Amino acid sequence: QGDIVVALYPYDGIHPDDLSFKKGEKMKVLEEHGEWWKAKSLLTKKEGFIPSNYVAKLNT
Repeated sequence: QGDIVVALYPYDGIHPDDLSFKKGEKMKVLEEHGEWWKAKSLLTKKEGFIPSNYVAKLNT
């Protein structure tokens, strides 16, 4: 269905598919792969891979 998560910690695309997100930023996951999923930035609509320990549901 697609879950919405908010960047809890800034991420600078260090990988080829890792999507970069900045704390306070919101992201949506289009697919879950266990501990890793691919989300997209509502700001630049960019999509990449995000860890399940840097982003979460809501926050501030």
